[PDB]
Amino acid sequence: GTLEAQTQGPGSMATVKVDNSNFQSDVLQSSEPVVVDFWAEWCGPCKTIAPALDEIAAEMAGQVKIAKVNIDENPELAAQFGVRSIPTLLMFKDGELAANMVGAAPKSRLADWIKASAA
Repeated sequence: GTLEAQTQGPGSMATVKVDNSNFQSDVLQSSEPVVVDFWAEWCGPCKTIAPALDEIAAEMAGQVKIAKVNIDENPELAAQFGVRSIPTLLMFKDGELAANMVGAAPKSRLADWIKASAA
């Protein structure tokens, strides 16, 4: 036979990449609140917040998970969750859609929104 990779491969070890294979297990069934960042390679504003989201994910380890959904790869998932422009972040808590925000923002504002949304 053959061995299994232990990670999702090169890419952020702070955030989790989500598609249809793990949206239920890693987002909807998560014990911690989960922020889902809907992004695409062509979204310049999304790129300007991606490092802040990695930092928040590392700092909030065990408290709030940060997931990444590429909308070009998961367009129906994005559409079903009402994502009609990016950047968009959604927070899920206990399988419920708790909050959203649109547009880029500095780390401080992202973190404030996460904390308020998870309250």
